Amino acid sequence: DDESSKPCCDQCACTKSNPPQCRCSDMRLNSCHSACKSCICALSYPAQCFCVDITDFCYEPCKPSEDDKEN
Repeated sequence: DDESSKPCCDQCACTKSNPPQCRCSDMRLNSCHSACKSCICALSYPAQCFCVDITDFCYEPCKPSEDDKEN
């Protein structure tokens, strides 16, 4: 964890593998950012983007908060 540009998320989807895989921030009807690995994008209307980046825990949704649930 460095700056506040931590890779956040919005959508979450995992698959049963070994170990399991987990791609979050799957689709977005706009554009991604520089917080993923490599995002594919269609600069055509309706704009579209995808993050082929995958992890093993699904980053939490965006807009964190210690009031909700974060120990």
